[PDB]
Formats: sequence, structure tokens, C-alpha cells
Amino acid sequence: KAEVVNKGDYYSIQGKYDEIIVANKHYPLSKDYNPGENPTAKAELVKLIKAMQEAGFPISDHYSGFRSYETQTKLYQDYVNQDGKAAADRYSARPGYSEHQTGLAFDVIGTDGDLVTEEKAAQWLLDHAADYGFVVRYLKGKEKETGYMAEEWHLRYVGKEAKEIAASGLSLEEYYGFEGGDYV
Amino acid sequence: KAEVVNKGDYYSIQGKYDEIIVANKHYPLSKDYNPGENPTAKAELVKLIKAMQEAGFPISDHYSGFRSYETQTKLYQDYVNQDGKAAADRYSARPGYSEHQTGLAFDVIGTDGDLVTEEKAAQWLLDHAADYGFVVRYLKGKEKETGYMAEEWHLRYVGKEAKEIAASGLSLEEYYGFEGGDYV
Amino acid sequence: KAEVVNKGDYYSIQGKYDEIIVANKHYPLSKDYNPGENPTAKAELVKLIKAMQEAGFPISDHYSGFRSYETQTKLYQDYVNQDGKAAADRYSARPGYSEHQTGLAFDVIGTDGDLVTEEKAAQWLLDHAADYGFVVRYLKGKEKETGYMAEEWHLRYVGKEAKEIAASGLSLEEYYGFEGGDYV
Ligand SMILES: [Zn+2]
Ligand SMILES: [Zn+2]
Ligand SMILES: [Zn+2]
Repeated sequence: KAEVVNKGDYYSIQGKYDEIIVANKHYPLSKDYNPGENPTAKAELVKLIKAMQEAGFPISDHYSGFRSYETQTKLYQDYVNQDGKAAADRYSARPGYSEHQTGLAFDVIGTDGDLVTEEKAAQWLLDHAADYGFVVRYLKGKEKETGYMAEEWHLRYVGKEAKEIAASGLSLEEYYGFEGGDYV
Repeated sequence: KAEVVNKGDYYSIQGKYDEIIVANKHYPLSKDYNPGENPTAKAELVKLIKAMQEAGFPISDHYSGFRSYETQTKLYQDYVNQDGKAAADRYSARPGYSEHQTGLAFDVIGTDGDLVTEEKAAQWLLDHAADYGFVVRYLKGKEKETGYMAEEWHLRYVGKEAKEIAASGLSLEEYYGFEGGDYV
Repeated sequence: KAEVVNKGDYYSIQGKYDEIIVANKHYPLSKDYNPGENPTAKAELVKLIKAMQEAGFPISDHYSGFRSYETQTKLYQDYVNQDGKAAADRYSARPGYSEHQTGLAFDVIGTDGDLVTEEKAAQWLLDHAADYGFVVRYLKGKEKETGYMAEEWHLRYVGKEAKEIAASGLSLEEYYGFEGGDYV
């Protein structure tokens, strides 16, 4: 439905206001694509975290943002080594198939050191994230569409179109009309 | 001929491979546009500087890249205060009208702290910069097209289309067909 | 320095390129002087307003340009009644003593409906107005010379000599060498 363009190092689509990089299990990033952390998204994340803190949530200034292909290989193999391949494929991502390689995705973490999962904090993200240009990328119940286990804590920066996407309740795959799902 | 789109904070055109932000004296950046320094351009710049050093040129590991609207206001007013308005309008750019606010423009500096101007080094940039996704933006003899005094040291990251642009020998204004020149 | 000539219903001096009407608290306009809005100045003002909007400032197409002696009488009296005479004398102008009766002066207004005062917008006028033949007439710091409270939003069309005047940093009074100051 959407026209997905292969730019070699990554795939993307034309959003209403911006080019939107598409990285998922159907649309990988090349092993060489190493854009680093996007500074517009980072600045917006810093404001979001500060807002969550002001609202009384115990959120850390530290986060997991950009993860290079090499960092992702290590993370994935560590999961394979500790919990086995089946589990790694369930909650991690093989390298090149994590949105964190875009430099536009960020996992929010509590001051306790755990990824954010508490109900009211998770809901604050759903209600507020679009004010900062972010969507909560992986919702429970959209797992078949996105291809990924739900992450209450994972934000993807999309910029101006975030409010429209949030209002729709749709995954990016449904909203723009591109395929996600499992590796096959 | 170029469909220049006003995207709100900035103008841009559709290149052959990528969207190209267009910033000059006819297409300013908003006072609120603050993207920071593009990390892809940074990564390419590291490689370029390393290659120039290997070719024997005394190039610094430090450069002048992103300048916010606020930084540009200060830089511009220092020129005005020190050399007068006429000279400031020659050497500098009014805030919102410098490509440095795009985060895609980099002034290369020698190891002595002066902007690079030496003939062989300037020619190296002209001959090699497109291999790293850059063009020498403000060419000798093109001041009437671009609107800016020539800068032997100033690279604009355009990505893959840099090789085609370099081969043409044209300013971006002429190559893509959009307005440049002085203010007004 | 300047030879100020009484032309009947107004005073003027010879500028480097054109006759420059002089209207201030030392040199008022006659009650009968009703030129209407100068259409060359208006044509330049429309281009300047368009340029500011393209630069991202929320400037209205609506402005306060020509104000006849009768209009100024009403404006002045309304301020006297609302704020009292002392206040009216500080921020308004008695009829015959406003440069707006020349048809060459224009107050720029934001789409919010307030006169322009925001810092970056006021600085844009200072940096760019002369390109359209205008000077910012009433600067902070120049009240003693001009005789008027600063107006960040008030442009006086002087034509070609605007660039030399802006570069000097002077009020018209200081630049041309004529008297200004308060009513007495
Ligand atoms: Zn994640
Ligand atoms: Zn430069
Ligand atoms: Zn006024």
C-alpha cells in the first residue's frame, strides 16, 4: 500500500510531513548503516524525561537509544547465550532488525534500573509522547502487526505526524500501510 | 524548476536520492529551527578529514559545524560591532540565513587554527569531497549564484548526489534550479 | 548641520539621494498636511512583511501606516482618556507631531494583534529593514535625540540612503544633523 523505498542503507516512506525511516523484520537496516543518535530526537527525549520527572515518575536520565549493528549483535548473542535462541528471537532482535539502529528509538528506564513498565507511567507515555514527536512503537495486541513483543518503554521519534498517529491508535505498519510481522 | 517546499521550519527540494534542505538568502531557516549537527554528516566528515591528513595536509580534528540561530546572531553582531555592517554582510550571514544552522555544513580548519585556504588543500576538497557525500558549497566565481562570498573551507553534506553535483561543476542553486543571490 | 527648509505644510532636508521630510517634536506637520500613504513606501513594506513571514515570524499583513491629523487627534485623545494625559504624552504623540502623518511611517503588527516587540523579530527589522528602504526610527538609547519612546515596530521609509543610515547606528536627527528632543 505505501511505497517503501530502498535507499540502500535503509528503507523509508514519505510521511505527511517528513521522510520516515522504516526498520522492522521485513525492512532491515544494512550492516553498514550507522547514523548515530539523532539530535532532534534526543533533545525531544530530554524534554519528555524531564516532564515525566516533573509529573512524579521515577524515570532515569539514562536510556537505551542508538544501538549499532555491532552493539546489537552482542546484545542478541548474549540473549541467545543466556536464555537460548527461541527466547532471544522473542524479546530481542537480530542485528539489523532493531529500530534502535535508526538513532530514532529510545528505551526509557526507571531510576531503579529497570525498563519502564508500571501502569501509570506506561499510560503517561501513551497520553503525552506525541507532544514531543514520539510514538509508543510496540503496543500489546499490535504484536502481529509490528512483529515485536510489546515494549511499554520504547519510543520512536516520528516528528510532527506523531499526534495524528497517536490519535489513530494504530501501529506505524497499519497507519502508513507497510508490512511488518515476523522475519518470515 | 525545482519544487521548493516550505516545510515550516525550513525549505527543501527532492533530490535524485534524498530530500535536500535548502538554506540561503532567499530561503531562510526559522528562528526556531535547531536540528543540531547531523550525525551521518559528522561520521563522513571524520573520514574526509582523516583522508586529507593522510594526503599530507595539515588539517585539524576540530571544525566549525552547526551554529544555532542564537550562535549566528552573536557571530553576526560581533562582525557588525567590530568591522561594521557592510563588512559583516560581506563575510558573515544574518541569523536564519546561514547554512550552518542546518547541521549539514562544516567549515574545515587547519592545525594552526585558520580556516583552510591553501590552494592544494582547497583543490583536494574540490576533487575528493563528493566521495564522502560533500560539496564545496560556495565556489569561486559562483558568488552571484549562491549569494555568498567564496569559502574554500565550507562543505555541505548532500549525500549520494554529491558525485553528480561535483561532475556538473555547478552551485546547488544552478544544479537543482532554485533562487539564490543576495537578500531581496 | 542640516539646512531644514519650511515647505509650507512640512519641513524637509536634502538627503544624499532624495528629499527627506522631517517630522518630530521640533518640526511638526501642519494641520492641513494630508498626503495619504506613500505608495512607493507601501510597495516596499509589502515586500518586507513577506520576507519577515518567510523568515518564520508571525507578522500580520495589517499595519498602522498613514494617520491623518484627524486620526491622530482621535488616537491621542483616546489615550488621554484611558490612561491619562501624562501617559498619553509618554507613549502617543500629539496631532501634528506623529511621523505617521507623513505617509512614510509604518508600525508593524503581529498576527496576535500586538505591535511587534519580540526580540528576534525586532532584531530582524534592525538587520534587514534598510534592504527595503526603511530605518527603525525610534531606538532605545536614542530617546533624547529623537524625542520619542522607543518603538521596535516602527519603520520610516527613507529610500536609498537607508543602508548608510543603518550602518551608522544613528537616529535621523544625529545622522543628518537636525534638532529633535521633547516638545520643550
Ligand atoms: Zn526498544
Ligand atoms: Zn561556512
Ligand atoms: Zn509609530
